[PDB]
Amino acid sequence: SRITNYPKLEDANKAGTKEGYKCTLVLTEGDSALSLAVAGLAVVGRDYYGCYPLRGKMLNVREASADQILKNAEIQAIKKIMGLQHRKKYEDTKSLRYGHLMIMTDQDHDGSHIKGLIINFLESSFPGLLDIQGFLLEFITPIIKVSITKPTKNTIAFYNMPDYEKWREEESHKFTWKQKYYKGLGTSLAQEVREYFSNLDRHLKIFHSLQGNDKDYIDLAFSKKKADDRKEWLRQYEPGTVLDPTLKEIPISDFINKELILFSLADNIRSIPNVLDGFKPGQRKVLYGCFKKNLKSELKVAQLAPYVSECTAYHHGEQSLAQTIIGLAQNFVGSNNIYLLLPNGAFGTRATGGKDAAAARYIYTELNKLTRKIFHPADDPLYKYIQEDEKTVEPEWYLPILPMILVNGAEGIGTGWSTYIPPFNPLEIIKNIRHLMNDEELEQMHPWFRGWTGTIEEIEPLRYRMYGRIEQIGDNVLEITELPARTWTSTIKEYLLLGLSGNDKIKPWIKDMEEQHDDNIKFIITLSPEEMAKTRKIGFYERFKLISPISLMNMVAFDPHGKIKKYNSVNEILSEFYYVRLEYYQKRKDHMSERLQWEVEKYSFQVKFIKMIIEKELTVTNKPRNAIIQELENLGFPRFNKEGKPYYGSEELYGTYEYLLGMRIWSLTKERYQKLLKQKQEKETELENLLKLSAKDIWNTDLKAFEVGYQEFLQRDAEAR
DNA sequence: CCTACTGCTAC
DNA sequence: CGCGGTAGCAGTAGG
Ligand SMILES: [Zn+2]
Ligand SMILES: [Zn+2]
Ligand SMILES: [Zn+2]
Ligand SMILES: [Zn+2]
Ligand SMILES: [Zn+2]
Ligand SMILES: [Zn+2]
Ligand SMILES: [Zn+2]
Ligand SMILES: [Zn+2]
Repeated sequence: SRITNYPKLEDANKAGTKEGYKCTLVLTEGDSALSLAVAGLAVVGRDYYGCYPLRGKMLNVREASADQILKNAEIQAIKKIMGLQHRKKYEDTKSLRYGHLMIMTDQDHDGSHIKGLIINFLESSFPGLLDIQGFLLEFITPIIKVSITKPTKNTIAFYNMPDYEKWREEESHKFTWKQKYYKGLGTSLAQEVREYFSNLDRHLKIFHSLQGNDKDYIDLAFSKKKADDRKEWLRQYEPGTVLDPTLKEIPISDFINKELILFSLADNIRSIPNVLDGFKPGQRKVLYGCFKKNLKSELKVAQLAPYVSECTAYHHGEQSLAQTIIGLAQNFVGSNNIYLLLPNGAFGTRATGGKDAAAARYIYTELNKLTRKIFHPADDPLYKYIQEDEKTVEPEWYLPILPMILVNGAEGIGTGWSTYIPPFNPLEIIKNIRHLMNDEELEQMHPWFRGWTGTIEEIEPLRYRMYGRIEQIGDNVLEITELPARTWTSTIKEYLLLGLSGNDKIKPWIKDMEEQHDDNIKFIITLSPEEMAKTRKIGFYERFKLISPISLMNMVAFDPHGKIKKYNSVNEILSEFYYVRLEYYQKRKDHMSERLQWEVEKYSFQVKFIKMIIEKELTVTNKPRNAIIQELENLGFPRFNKEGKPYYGSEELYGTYEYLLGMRIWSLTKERYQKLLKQKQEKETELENLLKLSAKDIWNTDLKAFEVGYQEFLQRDAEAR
């Protein structure tokens, strides 16, 4: 008997047949994975192998209504292809279309989450299913394919971050090599795939049947009731703890604690921002790229996203990066207090919360002139730029002149941990910064939204109410001129439209409604004298959904040391930022002076070089460079490397005399020599002025420069709305 | 009273 | 030119 319902299904020839227990079903992650699976069929035969693609992250069958599960075509597709049912407890795979189930995921963190979801799905749906030894299978592929180029040619395959990281630190320096990041399951070429299958028993591992504490760890990972537990489960995790590679048998208990947990950690990392710059890895990459390129002139989002992705080693779909770019630009009421990128297009409106934005290919963006005032360029050389893909990418964090996290706030959903942080008035933030500066007591801050005209009151510490505005403009006629921030027009629109035409369960309570929105909100509502009184008893704000709460009881973020932390007060966040920022201001000056001193040396020896040649004391014309090099050292000339660091001792380590002989012949002309002297003089002056400033003098300098730019920003923003 | 939903980066 | 599904957490409003 054959299946019909599912076309993409490459059903094994002997599936469901007397050899069902022998057949294996390969569940792929995506069609990129599927392509590989069907390509492997040409090697292992269709008789005992079949494959079916999983569309997306799988449904979590825990805490799901039988209706939701039944509605999920994906889950139903598997039950039908495997010939699976609930009743009783599985004893043998004899009653099934297939006798084995193999999981083919990218082998990335999200791929691990897919596996866990499948496992969770099998363990939950089908009692005794995972009891059967050798039922669940896992196909694995390499994470990093290293290629040794110059020294002794051999390719290495690492199946996890740690293995490759222990090599990268303890072996890599000994070779000239290149690392390719093997994501997809859809890119791998066939020349090295036909080998994957010729010897698959090593690319094949088997999940050990359920043992003690296996079911408990699954529940710990996928039980919608154990959020708090995971938090600790992540705290307990010890770096370096990782599954043995090539072992060929996996206990489920330590597949979760050694592989899946890796995803959870990465999940939080990307979903929850850092306290210092209020950025998530994605956002931080975008700005880094925008810094790398000169984004003073606009380019379309569909082009920026791939660009940023390429130069920051972004390992995830570009689509996810493009949306991030959109989110960073969006300038409607209820979105960023300060948008670091300009919405040069239909970047979405307040109506649907930016969801009505145009495709990335229609819109354009660029750096807000104020962005570089916030993230000062002089700080760039200070940060620690993450090493990834044998190549430097974005920093661990940026250090804004003011807590940006407080300016814009943040929201995210990871594993075990969650976050919310509302926006705050930058003017208040700078005020408290001046207070921290002046050894003064901080003033308490309340949530603030750019261009918003509603009112906010504090109920309890960490709790606020947010009111819109409803006014009676006529007998039986009300007018809504403002909604609670983050309350989109379409939400109230549908609600009003509901009361106007009534509903199956609720009787109509609205006589008429209109929309007259301009650069503001304007709902003109008409009520019968009967409803007017009824609304007075319920409250006009309460019955029109013009009241929304704001909770500061879940302000979570990574601290300066990369450790996830929950903040109990707004000032605590600002305080932790301040001291880290102050430290980097002194650190900024110390770096600038060092750099400036080097430049001065560079300029001075360049002048001496030209000067001597003009006297005719030194001659470069002819004379083997070997002989010229000796002359220079013997005259006291120091070598310079690409960074700009001098060497007086006698390669990047030592430097070269390229800063002299590398100059254009132009530099010998008097007009160039004069320009050179002016430059040297300007650098000496820069060094003198710098040494006359304290870390706070410099910080205060940036702050006032920001205040001036911020004022213009507020104008341009109010102008464009 | 439990449910369902919203938000957001990723699949 | 566009639509849809899923994870994960905290809290709020709906049936
Ligand atoms: Zn994938
Ligand atoms: Zn992937
Ligand atoms: Zn191999
Ligand atoms: Zn065993
Ligand atoms: Zn990631
Ligand atoms: Zn990487
Ligand atoms: Zn610290
Ligand atoms: Zn969609």
